[PDB]
Amino acid sequence: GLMQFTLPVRLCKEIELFHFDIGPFENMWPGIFVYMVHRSCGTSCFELEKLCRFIMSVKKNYRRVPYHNWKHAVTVAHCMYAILQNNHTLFTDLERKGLLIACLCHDLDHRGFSNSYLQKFDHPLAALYSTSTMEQHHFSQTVSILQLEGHNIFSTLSSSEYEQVLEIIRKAIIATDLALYFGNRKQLEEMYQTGSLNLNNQSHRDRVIGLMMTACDLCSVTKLWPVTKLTANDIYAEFWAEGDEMKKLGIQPIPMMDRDKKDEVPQGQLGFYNAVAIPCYTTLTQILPPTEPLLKACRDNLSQWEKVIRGEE
Ligand SMILES: O=C(N[C@@H]1CCN(c2ccccn2)C1)c1nc(C2CC2)ccc1Nc1cncnc1
Ligand SMILES: [Mg+2]
Ligand SMILES: [Zn+2]
Repeated sequence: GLMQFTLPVRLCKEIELFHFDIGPFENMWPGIFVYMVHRSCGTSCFELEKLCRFIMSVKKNYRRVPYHNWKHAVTVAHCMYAILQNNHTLFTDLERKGLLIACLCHDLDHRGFSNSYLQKFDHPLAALYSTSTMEQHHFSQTVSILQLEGHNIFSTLSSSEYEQVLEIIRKAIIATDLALYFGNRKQLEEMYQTGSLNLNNQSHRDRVIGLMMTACDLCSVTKLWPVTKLTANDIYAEFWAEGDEMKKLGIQPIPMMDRDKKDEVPQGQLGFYNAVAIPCYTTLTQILPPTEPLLKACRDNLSQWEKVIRGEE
């Protein structure tokens, strides 16, 4: 109860900003995450003995892959923290609780491969879940860690409060399947443009929480350029691994995943910002106007990729 986590001044101040980078020191991330649960939720939401043991089980079930790692888990949890703070009153007490856990858990036990490479490889997880293959695996993995003796952070919730929170988490986690982002955003654009959009409509919140999860999941494009540029290296380390695996199944992989086609990266970043990132954050600022900074940073990084092509860095 009477324990606070207190970060250093620079972190204390930088963490409130959308663009915050959680730094290269693995052994502070668990504390940065608690810091965010207490400031976002209450020093009450969870018992610190339970939360810590949940965090270190979650850390342990991420894998040492180039991008879909523990670092990303917590990066994506901080973007949700930033969204939750600058929209204090739009979100229920349960939703703040669920969504930060959601974010921390959203890529649990990823192996560095797309839902696509699972199906072409005929991995068992592709027989168990026909679509959002990894994302259903990640939710399953979260339900599993919550059920370890001593790990149920949600134990001090009514039967009903409990079922709501695992259902927020479930949908949140499914929504980080980029294949369900496209339809979800078209609907939300249409719903705020035609004015029908209703945040008391539970099914409409669902869509809005889904957008946030794509926004938080993609939040690596919203960072300062050096951060975004060095994160891009890690993201293509996985994509190119996957490409090599595709090639060993005797399948020419898409250019995104072909390490021969490095030359095509800047133009591939271009389409990705235009086709996915700008629309994501555009729609998200339209619906939660204090999220504007993510659109402005994303815009800025687009311009930085425009400069790489023009042959100026
Ligand atoms: O970059 C992404 N996609 C584009 C799509 C065409 N493309 C090409 C195409 C040809 C050659 C080279 N690249 C690359 C991208 N994709 C995803 C999921 C969709 C899997 C998540 C993040 C991404 N970006 C990113 C992440 N973290 C920091 N910075 C950026
Ligand atoms: Mg994922
Ligand atoms: Zn992710």
